[PDB]
Amino acid sequence: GSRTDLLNVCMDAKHHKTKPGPEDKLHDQCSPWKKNACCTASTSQELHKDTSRLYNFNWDHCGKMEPACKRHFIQDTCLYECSPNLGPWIQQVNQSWRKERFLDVPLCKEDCQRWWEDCHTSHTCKSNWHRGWDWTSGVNKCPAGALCRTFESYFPTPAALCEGLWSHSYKVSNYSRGSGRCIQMWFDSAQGNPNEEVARFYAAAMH
Ligand SMILES: *[C@@H]1O[C@H](CO)[C@@H](O)[C@H](O)[C@H]1NC(C)=O
Ligand SMILES: [K+]
Repeated sequence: GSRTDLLNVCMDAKHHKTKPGPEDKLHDQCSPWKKNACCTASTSQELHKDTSRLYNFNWDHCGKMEPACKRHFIQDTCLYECSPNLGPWIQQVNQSWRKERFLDVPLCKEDCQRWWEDCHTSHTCKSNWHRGWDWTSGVNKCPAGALCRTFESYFPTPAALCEGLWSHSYKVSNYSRGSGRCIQMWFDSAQGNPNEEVARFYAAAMH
């Protein structure tokens, strides 16, 4: 094989398409991926719906999450579901309907900082959202022992948030947005998808 085999691929998990392709009808925040996506239109619709049971996650576990904060979580979800440029960060986990996950996606420090700043006023009860919720109500709720606190209590720094939230799905890069060496969670599609060249950078040959 070749390192370029990790370019333009979709991870093997849950909703993902088998291979990347255009999706003219991606919804709202996911539309920047419309030219080449690993998500379907339906997935993009459902992830925007706070009460969806097709895409079930309760962002309002500690009262209503501020829109300025929630938008980042939606954006994170669009990148996760739709990106065809995260091949270099795929890791095998081999769970039911979830063969792969992401490991250490090098999120631009500016995207991490802004996410954290915008979520400073909001509340949560957990520093790792990937496991441990009480799901007996039908949606995730704060489990025993987990008190609602300011985001800053559970995530003292932006790195704590981006790296901790989904068990190291991101690793903060100190490169700048548009360096071509860190993944942007937020980008407009006007001038193409800037993460294509980022994947190519990390896929370049050894030595
Ligand atoms: C980013 O900068 C911080 C603060 O100096 C440092 O701790 C961390 O190792 C850096 N991360 C990189 C270079 O990926
Ligand atoms: K992308």
